[PDB]
Amino acid sequence: MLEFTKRSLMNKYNINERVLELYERALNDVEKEFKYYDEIREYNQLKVLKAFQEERISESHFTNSSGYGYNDIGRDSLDRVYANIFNTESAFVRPHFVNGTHAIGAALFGNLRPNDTMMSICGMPYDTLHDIIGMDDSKKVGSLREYGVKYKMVDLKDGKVDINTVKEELKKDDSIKLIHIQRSTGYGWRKSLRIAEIAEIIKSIREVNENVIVFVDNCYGEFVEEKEPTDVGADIIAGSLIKNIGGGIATTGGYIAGKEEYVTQATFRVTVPGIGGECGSTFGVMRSLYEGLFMAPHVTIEAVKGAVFCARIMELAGFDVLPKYNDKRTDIIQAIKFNDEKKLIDFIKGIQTASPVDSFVQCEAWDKVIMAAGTFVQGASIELSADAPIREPYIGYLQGGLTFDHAKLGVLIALSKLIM
Amino acid sequence: GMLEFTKRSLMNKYNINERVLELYERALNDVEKEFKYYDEIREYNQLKVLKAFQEERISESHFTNSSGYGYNDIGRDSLDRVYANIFNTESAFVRPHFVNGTHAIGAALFGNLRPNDTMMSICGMPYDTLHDIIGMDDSKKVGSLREYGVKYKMVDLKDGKVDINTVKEELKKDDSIKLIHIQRSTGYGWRKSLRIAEIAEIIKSIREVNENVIVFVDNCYGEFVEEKEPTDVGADIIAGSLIKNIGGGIATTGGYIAGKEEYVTQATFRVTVPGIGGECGSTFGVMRSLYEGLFMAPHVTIEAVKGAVFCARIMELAGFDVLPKYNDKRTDIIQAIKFNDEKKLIDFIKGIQTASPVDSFVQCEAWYEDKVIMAAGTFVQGASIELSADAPIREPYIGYLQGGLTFDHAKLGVLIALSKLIM
Amino acid sequence: GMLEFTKRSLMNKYNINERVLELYERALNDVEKEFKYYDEIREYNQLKVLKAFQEERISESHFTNSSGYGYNDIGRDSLDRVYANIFNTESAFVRPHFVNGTHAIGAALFGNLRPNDTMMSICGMPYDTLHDIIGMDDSKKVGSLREYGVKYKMVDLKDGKVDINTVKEELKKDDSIKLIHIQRSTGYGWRKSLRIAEIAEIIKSIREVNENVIVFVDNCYGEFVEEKEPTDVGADIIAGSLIKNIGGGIATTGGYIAGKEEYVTQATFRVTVPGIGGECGSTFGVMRSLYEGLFMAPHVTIEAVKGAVFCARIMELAGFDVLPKYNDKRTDIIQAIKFNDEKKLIDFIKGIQTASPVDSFVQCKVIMAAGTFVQGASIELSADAPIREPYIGYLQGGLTFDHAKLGVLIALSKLIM
Amino acid sequence: GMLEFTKRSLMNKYNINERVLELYERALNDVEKEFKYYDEIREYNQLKVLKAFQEERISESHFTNSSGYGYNDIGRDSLDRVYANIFNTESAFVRPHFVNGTHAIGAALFGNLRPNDTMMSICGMPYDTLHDIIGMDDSKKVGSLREYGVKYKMVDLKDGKVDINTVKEELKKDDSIKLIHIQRSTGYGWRKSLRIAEIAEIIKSIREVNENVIVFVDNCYGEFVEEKEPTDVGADIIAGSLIKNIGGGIATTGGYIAGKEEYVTQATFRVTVPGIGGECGSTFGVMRSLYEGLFMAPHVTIEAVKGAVFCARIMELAGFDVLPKYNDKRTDIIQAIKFNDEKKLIDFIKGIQTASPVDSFVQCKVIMAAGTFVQGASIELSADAPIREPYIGYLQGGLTFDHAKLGVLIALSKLIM
Ligand code: NA
Ligand code: NA
Ligand code: NA
Ligand code: NA
Repeated sequence: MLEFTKRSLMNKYNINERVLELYERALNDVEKEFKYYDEIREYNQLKVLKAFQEERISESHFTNSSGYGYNDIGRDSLDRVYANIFNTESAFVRPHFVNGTHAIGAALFGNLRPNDTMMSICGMPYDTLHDIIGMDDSKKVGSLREYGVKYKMVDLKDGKVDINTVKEELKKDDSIKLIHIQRSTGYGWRKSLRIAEIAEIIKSIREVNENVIVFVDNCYGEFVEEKEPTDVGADIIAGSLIKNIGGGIATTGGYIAGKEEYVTQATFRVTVPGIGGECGSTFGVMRSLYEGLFMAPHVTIEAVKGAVFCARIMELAGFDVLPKYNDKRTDIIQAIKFNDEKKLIDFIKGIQTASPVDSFVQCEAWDKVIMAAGTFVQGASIELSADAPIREPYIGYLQGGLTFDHAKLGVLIALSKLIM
Repeated sequence: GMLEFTKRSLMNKYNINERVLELYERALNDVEKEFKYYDEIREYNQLKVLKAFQEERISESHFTNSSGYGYNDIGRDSLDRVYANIFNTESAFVRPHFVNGTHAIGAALFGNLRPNDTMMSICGMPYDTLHDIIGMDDSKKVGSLREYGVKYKMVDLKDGKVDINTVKEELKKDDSIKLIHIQRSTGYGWRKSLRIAEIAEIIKSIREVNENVIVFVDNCYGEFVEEKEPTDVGADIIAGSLIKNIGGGIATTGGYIAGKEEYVTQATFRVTVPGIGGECGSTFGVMRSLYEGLFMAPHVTIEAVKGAVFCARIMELAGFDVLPKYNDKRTDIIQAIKFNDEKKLIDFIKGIQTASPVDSFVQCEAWYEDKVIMAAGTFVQGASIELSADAPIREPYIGYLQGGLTFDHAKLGVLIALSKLIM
Repeated sequence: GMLEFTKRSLMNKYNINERVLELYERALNDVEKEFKYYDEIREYNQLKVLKAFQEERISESHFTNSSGYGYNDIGRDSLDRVYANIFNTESAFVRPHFVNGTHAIGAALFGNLRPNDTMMSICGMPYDTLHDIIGMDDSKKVGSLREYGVKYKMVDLKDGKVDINTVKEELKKDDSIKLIHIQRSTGYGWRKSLRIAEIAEIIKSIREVNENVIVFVDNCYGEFVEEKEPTDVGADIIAGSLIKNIGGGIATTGGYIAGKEEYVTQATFRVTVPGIGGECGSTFGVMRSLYEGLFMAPHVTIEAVKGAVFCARIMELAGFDVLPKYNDKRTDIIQAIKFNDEKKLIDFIKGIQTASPVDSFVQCKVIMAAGTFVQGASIELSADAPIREPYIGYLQGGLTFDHAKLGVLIALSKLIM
Repeated sequence: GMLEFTKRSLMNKYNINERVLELYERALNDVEKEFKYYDEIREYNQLKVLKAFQEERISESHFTNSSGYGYNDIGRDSLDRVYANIFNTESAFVRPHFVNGTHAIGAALFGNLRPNDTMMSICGMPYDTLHDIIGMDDSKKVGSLREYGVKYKMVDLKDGKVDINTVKEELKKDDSIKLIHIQRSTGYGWRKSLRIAEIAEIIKSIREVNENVIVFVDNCYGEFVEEKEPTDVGADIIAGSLIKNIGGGIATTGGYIAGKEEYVTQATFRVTVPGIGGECGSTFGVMRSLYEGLFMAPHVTIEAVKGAVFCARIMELAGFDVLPKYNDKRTDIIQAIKFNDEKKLIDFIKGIQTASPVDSFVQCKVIMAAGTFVQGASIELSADAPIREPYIGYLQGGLTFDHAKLGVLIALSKLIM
């Protein structure tokens, strides 16, 4: 570390000698893990490079479509590039999705009908999916439930997917048509599901039912591993372009990838029956989406490095963390158990102060939920960010970092508010 | 008093002949009183829009450039308030995210219907693009209303008019009818589009038996053609395309839904998802163009109306049955011409393409049980407030002309097209 | 005529009074023949623009989204060819990179002048924004023509007209005179703008003595107001702003230079740099709006002209001196009104701001109304005035005649009852 | 620890061979300490950018969408401030209006020169693109400095170094010398680019003789490669391109000028016009991308530096002469390789094209690989070479080190096995 970097961190940010010694130890400790992620990153960069070349991407795919957007070659080729990367029959990538929940919800709705049953098998889903499902019948929101779609949820057993109950439900209920698997844990204290764990779960599903649609919410997992859920038997997946796969450059949108049958059904929900993905001009965003995809394998691993570094420094400082720095990652999220409300809030506020945009904004608990979100793209979580519900045992979630230098610095700034 | 240089260019470059120029002079004189009538309406509508801008205090800060989630895009949210004011509705939902007007119409229907509910169309067969929304072919799996348990009834016209007595009989008999669908603009037929005063009476009749059924009007092509909109005469919810009238020729994509807050809000959950609705959705930097387009819409709409009315008269002077007639007061921007001959139809449509500023050199081909042909040489792909024309190829070979960013363009296009049929 | 609900809304919202509404009905009737005349010109110009589009085979592929160097931006390069066709010139250079019209004008001048050359303005004192380009304050270091050794001469008007005999005497005497500057639109004065036929005669006189001197015309506010442009009557080079007439109210920034290839090319080296010229310059995805703007320009321009003409008549009927009169055939979109009272001027201009769709609530030495979609776009309804005797105000623009008309009624109602 | 499937894919898709893979493992190990060194600089620069953003209080409101004149575009004005903070200068002028880096350099030059002034280049012959700006071909009329009466002196290098004693002698004898031109990055030559410490000494020597002469540094390709910039060691004004380092691979066009307010302001009058300068100029909605690109610039620049250093070592290990050597600390992102053979040169450059994500299939006197997202952006993996003895090729860029690395492997496999 240059003398001038250290002087500046101490004077400008009040980073103290205690935190700097933790920093030196943590950075040395994560070196072998980091070399492991570099190998994945290189494979993934090549994977993406190959897809671009096989689709013959050129300046002409950087379209500026208008109106109906009939024959937007840029738009249609990107879908082909995503299908190739995910090893799927089809893909549907659009700026029109307002967030990742929109993509997930469209995949769900598109592939469900009255009297079908949807079954989540990783316990309670992410809060934003509750209205899509219809978990509150005092509200009229056009949920699955309101359209006659039944819902089953399998709690985790011994902290793992209760695969024996999943199989028994499949044997006993012919109306189950789609199983929902969530790759990234939300607000809990449980490790996100690795690709090999998804692979086994699907292997067990197929022993019982070869037809049920297996859907995986892939948000935050893209390019973290050398494979995606589609490589291990997922029929359809969805995610958000302002997380990993947009490389920090995409300004909005989402994707759905998988079997043509299922992707196509989702598209009729995203637009309307009879139109699907055949119309939809793209506002001039195609170059950003392409460049973002190309930079995604790299930026994803900057973020993963940030998470692994955070896990180790916080563990050394005395905090319980999940996952541990040497637990191989499947997503970019890092959880830290503060066990103290003030420590939680001080930490999150620290991340905001480490942010390039709105660094001066004082984070307020809006159970209330506090967030650091000083990013170029509003809501992008590939950029350094953090959030947490305010409740015992005061776990915070950190994710993102356009560069590891930024993530690292953020953590140093934040930890410096908690220990000296 | 066409300038000598204009006449020379038209005759030399476009092979417009003296017979056509004589029809032009007569037609222009014949439609002058009609044009003055539309100017009165335009003035009113221009003022209605200006007041809506000023009441919402539109400023430069509404010309947003939102990203990501688009949480608190003040431009977007204020445009919704401006449209709600113009249409005299509780709410509105205007977004570039709609891929076409069919999407906006579909979202309004899906959002406000549930399994075991019945939707009822009362103006006969809907526009072709709605057939999959409804679910008219049970051999296709397209996620239609029918596939979601929504029943469908359709009331044929009787003696060319909405059969208001059968509509009432259906409402008395069928408790499950939750939404009535009115299409303002006729599609491919030989029937005048429904005027606002006609819609008013239809609704007044519905309200004699049932004050709760949702009255939905597909308002495509009708915005600013009259001094009132369907929402001013009892419509609960309306939908349209921003690349037709209301975009002023400047909007590059999108749609709108307007009406009662309850029904607009339900539509938003179909457009995005339950729980989000219109709370998320950045707008790609399009807001300035949508506002400016709205401001210019009353004007541009009436340029297209004038083109339709002038077309009606001149083709009639040439011997053709047209609909509506030049002096039938309009409710939309569409003009139909019965060519009664396949070649004449095709030649006319190709001539429209050749009169266009974009893709003028493209040779239109007959590209449903019948082939369709289209002239679509426009700055915005598929925009029909720009001069365009289309037709299914079937007897008696009716063609449909609409649009014109300026009346001069529309007029020139008709002369060019007509000079391919008569000499 | 005006619908009852329009009348009521105007009265209730803007306190438009009966006197003003009676003047409206008279003025509108009075200007109808003039309006028919402008419609003939509009029709011709619309056709000539359409023909230029068709001749360049404009297609959706011209709606470019170029990046970096912008090598081979076909939309860019075709628009230049479409303008050159419209203006009947060898070349044109149309770019969003010009920050305003003064930038385009400046580039045309700098590009075609060298040290020891003399520029001569022949319509008296140029618009204030050109003063630094010329270099009229020797206490400022601004990179002016004077700082680069370019001499300047300015011929005053004589009896209100261009002093053509002095122009010719100067040309006979001073062989360093390389460029003559003509300003089509009058600025802040009380003098009618120069019509195309007046420009034709001036250039014919110049050409009696000298066929080599560059004749440059600042064409701002003039585009599509007549059926000809200065390039049709002997101008070697012209320049203007895309946020005035020729952008059709759609263009968001930029400018143009049109004329002989030799002079347009020299201009381009000043806009970028020697050896690059117009060969580089990506265009930010603005191409579709520039093409559409151009297509709608003949129409929008005439809406603004009607607004001026209607304004001239109603204000004359209300008792004010106006220039030009409603029946003086126009060459630009500007209308001047001599208020002879500071408070009447200010109230008028504040009225125009309250009639505006954007920033209608914003409060407003030089006073300005500028509540527009595009910042500083003067094809949109706007007005301005320096605060000095005899308190002349300048109105210009109107995306639609209805908007311009409504604004004049709102503003006039603040002055008379 | 290259994964087995990475290896198989490289061999099977690109015919990468075992010899090249063996050299890869060696070279990667050999450059590790150099890489750790660049990570220290990257961390420092990352922090210095972050501080600049925070000191200017960058917010979502800086992500402007200005129109027309662009008066008070706060995103635009704040970015100038951020740049000025980063470069430790009084002022900066950052605009998408620059068509390339040459435009920015040319404007800084023209803006600060007047007739009878002399410009002196002190690093030998400038980059070819500057020749018309200076005016080196008296048979062309291109608006060059020469055509505006600006004299030119050029001091040849002596024994490969800046001839500082000649520079001082010139300054002592020629009072008309107003600006000194230093080029940081070597062009198409075989000489190491000038390090910041070398620039510091040059300026220190200049200041022993003349405290007033303007010292201009063309900074292209050098941003964020060292922990200081030329403005930190005495430069009065610098210029560069936003589609090179400082755009972070995200900027789609534009350039920057930074330095003393006096000199930057004079440059702005050349970029637009006298009296306007940088006060007008809307920015087409590009602001977010320029801010994010700047934030990512320290990182992306070092990825490109790593690519160059890795290239240097692997190519050295393969038997080629390279400049600089892998262990010569860098000042820019360029790597030169002397092929001593026309075909090897061409084959190498064709390889780089085949490794590109955009236009990878496009076929390619000066040969170039340029399969990039932003047209002409040299921060992305690219290569070029004039075809002349001794067949030196120039490699630069890489949005990620993995990309640069894979490109060198693909290209090198075409030459050895
Ligand atoms: Na694949
Ligand atoms: Na209202
Ligand atoms: Na011409
Ligand atoms: Na500083």
